[PDB]
Amino acid sequence: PRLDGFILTERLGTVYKAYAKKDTREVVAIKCVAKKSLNKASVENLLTEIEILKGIRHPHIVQLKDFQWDSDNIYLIMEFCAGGDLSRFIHTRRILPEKVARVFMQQLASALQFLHERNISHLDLKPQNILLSSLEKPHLKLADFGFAQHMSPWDEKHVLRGSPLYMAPEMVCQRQYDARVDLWSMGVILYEALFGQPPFASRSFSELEEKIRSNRVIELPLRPLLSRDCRDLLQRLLERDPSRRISFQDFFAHPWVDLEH
Ligand SMILES: COc1cc(Nc2c(C#N)cnc3cc(OCCCN4CCN(C)CC4)c(OC)cc23)c(Cl)cc1Cl
Ligand SMILES: COc1cc(Nc2c(C#N)cnc3cc(OCCCN4CCN(C)CC4)c(OC)cc23)c(Cl)cc1Cl
Repeated sequence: PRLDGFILTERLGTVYKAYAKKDTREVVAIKCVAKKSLNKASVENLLTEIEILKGIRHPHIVQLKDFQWDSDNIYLIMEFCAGGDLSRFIHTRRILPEKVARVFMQQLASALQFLHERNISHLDLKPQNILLSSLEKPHLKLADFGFAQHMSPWDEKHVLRGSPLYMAPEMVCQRQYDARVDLWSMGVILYEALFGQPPFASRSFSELEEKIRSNRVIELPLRPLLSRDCRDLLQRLLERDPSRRISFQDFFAHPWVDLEH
């Protein structure tokens, strides 16, 4: 068995806020899923997610504190993030100034380098999956490892993974992909922070699909005005051909990011 060790206090969205019986200052968010709701596939994917999360600890990744179950449900017991999600942070400001976006991208890059060096791909990077430690001067943390996979540079995958407005175009267009899809998604996040919406925002799904399958190079809006190094990074992340896209190593070393310094 049963959900043990926690006092539930509030519905957050099903997700509950709770505190540990042994340390009442330790606050957690508990995601509750009905076993009825899950495929054979989905049971198998949930097990790979838990195995991925149990082995990692990083200041920019939401920590799995515990995993439990009873007769009817599974419970993912996560580090509580009091600042909400990056989606809301952006939308309530409309757009972020370049200087703010830069600090944010450097934090996200630290987490992506940690995962890449362990041959882990997240595969669903987006602002709704990035949580904030507080409302002002936040620390950003990666959430929702539900699509994450073990992937070294050798591995080629086929099953679609991620979210329509964030997915690298080779997933739809070529029906095969590799770890470099996550650099596309990082490009989308940065574009959304600076301009207010993903580059393929559309009135219908059919309109979005046309944009995904187009060969037209992405045109960065000319307002707001951004630094040359910002534009250079953006343009190289948002390359449609993964073989032409900026490398992981080159992304981590880019002067606008500069993860070593
Ligand atoms: C995306 O994926 C996942 C998301 C979650 N969900 C959360 C995790 C995690 N992880 C951590 N901390 C959370 C904190 C939350 O709210 C904080 C308070 C925000 N304010 C409330 C007051 N009003 C006025 C302004 C906004 C929260 O709220 C919905 C959900 C949280 C989980 Cl448990 C699992 C997965 Cl897979
Ligand atoms: C697998 O991956 C992805 C697939 C999609 N694609 C679509 C999603 C989704 N998702 C949802 N709904 C869609 C609806 C569509 O057509 C509706 C209009 C039908 N016709 C109108 C004209 N009359 C004569 C014939 C019928 C559609 O058409 C091409 C594509 C859709 C996207 Cl957008 C992204 C990702 Cl990642």
